[PDB]
Amino acid sequence: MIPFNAPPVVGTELDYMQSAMGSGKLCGDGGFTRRCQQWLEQRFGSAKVLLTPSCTASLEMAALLLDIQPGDEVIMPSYTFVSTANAFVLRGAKIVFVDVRPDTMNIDETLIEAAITDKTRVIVPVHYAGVACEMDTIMALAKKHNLFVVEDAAQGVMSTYKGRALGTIGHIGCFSFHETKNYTAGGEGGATLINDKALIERAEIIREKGTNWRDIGSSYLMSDLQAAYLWAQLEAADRINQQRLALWQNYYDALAPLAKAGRIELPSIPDGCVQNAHMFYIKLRDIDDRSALINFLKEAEIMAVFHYIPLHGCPAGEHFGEFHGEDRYTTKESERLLRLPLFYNLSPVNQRTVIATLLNYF
Amino acid sequence: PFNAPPVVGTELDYMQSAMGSGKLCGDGGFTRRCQQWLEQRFGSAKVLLTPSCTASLEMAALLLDIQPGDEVIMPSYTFVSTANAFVLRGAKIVFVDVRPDTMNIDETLIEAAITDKTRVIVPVHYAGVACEMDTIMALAKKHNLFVVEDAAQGVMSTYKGRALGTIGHIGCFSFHETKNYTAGGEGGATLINDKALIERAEIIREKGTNWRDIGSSYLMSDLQAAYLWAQLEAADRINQQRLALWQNYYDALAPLAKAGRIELPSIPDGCVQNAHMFYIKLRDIDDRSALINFLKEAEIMAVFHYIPLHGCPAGEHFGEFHGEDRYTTKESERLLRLPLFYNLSPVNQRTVIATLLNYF
Repeated sequence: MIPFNAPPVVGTELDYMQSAMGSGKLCGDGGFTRRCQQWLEQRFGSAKVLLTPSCTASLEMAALLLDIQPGDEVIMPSYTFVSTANAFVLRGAKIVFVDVRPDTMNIDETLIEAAITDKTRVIVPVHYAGVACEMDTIMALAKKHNLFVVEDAAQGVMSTYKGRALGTIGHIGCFSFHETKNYTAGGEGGATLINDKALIERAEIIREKGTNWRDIGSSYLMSDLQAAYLWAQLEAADRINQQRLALWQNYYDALAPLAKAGRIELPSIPDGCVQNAHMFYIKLRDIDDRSALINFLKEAEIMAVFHYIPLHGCPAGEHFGEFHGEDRYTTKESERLLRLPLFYNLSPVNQRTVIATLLNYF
Repeated sequence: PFNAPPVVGTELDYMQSAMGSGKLCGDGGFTRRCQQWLEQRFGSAKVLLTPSCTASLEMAALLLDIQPGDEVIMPSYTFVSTANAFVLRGAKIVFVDVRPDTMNIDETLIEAAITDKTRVIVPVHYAGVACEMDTIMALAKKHNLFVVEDAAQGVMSTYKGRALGTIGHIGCFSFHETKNYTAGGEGGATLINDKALIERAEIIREKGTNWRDIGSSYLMSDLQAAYLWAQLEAADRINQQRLALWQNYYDALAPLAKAGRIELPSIPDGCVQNAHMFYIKLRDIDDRSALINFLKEAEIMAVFHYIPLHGCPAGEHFGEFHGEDRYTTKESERLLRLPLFYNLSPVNQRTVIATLLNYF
């Protein structure tokens, strides 16, 4: 069967992992760890980058870094991963959900200010599908109300917004290194980006409980074995990105006649935003047309899957959070979004099979 | 070298297997296998692997629904994560002095610190040596307290037949390179012995339904699991070899211990260790630092252990020491950990002993 995703295989991961084993150091904060850190810092322009076991932990570290007390309201979309909210709820924060914009499925930068209260301190924007949000409106809103901006660029690796890299535009940035991402770091991984220099000294403390105790913290240490796996794929960062971009536009150029026919809808990439081709989604009227395609693709041995059940609709989202405004584009558009098979090791032969099955359905 | 990460020689073979499967993320193939291995071998109801023991400790505090104000009893002579994991839930830490023979929490000094706010007592198995669990379990049962086992060093070691980590409601394993089983450098394991705590355990490890409830990503990569699975395969071989090297230390350092010059580790009846470390107790902080500096001159790396948390600026802020600090501070400043690991050649072990006896 043709899966929806397969972990990035450069073919050099095995060689770099033997260097970590040969060095005799496999624990966190080792050699290849700091090398991946130096890589991300200079390439993206961030002041400091620390590697975590997961993007979830990075988000948890951020909520711990900004010193969140129970009662603090954090604004975020409900069309995101559960880790985005749970990381802040753990600190006692209440979540204020805001509807998304139907073109990019990102948080509407115009509806944010209405959700701001005296209890609000943090706003965490999610760069869905690698497509950056309107940062030149959000950062101004933060500046206007003295708020912190934590970027959830879990899918925004090798993505930029008007030049600047994602995870860099904001006080804190969070990268993901799961096997379902552009760079897998051995299956599990994450990265905390500390762009604000005034948050660095404490970030080092909470990274290793107390000054590597002085204060609370955790063990946000990713093994050096995983580091070597990541460093191997950062070496082919431009090769991986360009290949995924090639496979991405192949989907777009073949589904464009259907989009211009009004049958389906294609992803929108705003001016100034450069994606990384993390995923390719389409829109199918309702939830019955999407399922009809899902079952159709499954019959052709092709794996397709939707994305993100709205957090505000979940029973735990009704307890720790609240959807401000009108649920206009969040729930509806989520039930029609379908993700197509897209990964680095995807052969062009199989992609033609997927596309042929799509056009066959329509 | 004080410690070198355990190398069986078959780690590479099992990692290629994980890579060939096209799945390296958490809860993968080798993840289940490691969890199945630990459950049968030790007798645990449910074992879940974590990125670290610290994560497991935090997962434990989140599992028992620790609210701000709740008191947690533990020795101050423990790793920072043992206390830091509970403070994250807003708990207050109540430190209890140790017993000088095993450096474990004194089972007789615990009950004097129990209040109405006390909810969890977390014992720490030092050097793989078990705490007096029969007394501790009877304590908790009487005062309705949870027992979270911090067996970060007690893996493969037992207490009166029962493996450490399975004696109490929640246990915690560590898989660091400085431990007996490294799991690719980082790794941990939460042991859910209480069956009534199993259902909520799997939820908080994967946020919800596998949202539904608070939780985190306590998932460890299948790459590390593949590394760990190779280590658990040769569990007996590693254990016995480390136990062999441990006996060589005790046999040679016994005359000094009987002379009164130093003090060797004490192992209570019914307690079987796993030889995580061989500590000698000098006379003071000056005698220890003198040996450390002497061994360093002979290019031999020795090291002490963590400083009592109740003296640290965070411990006096987030916790309180109950009773008189009679042994914790003093014994900590005279304890010295000798070089000990699985790949320690017989040639280099004698060299250390030759340097030790030469100092005395």
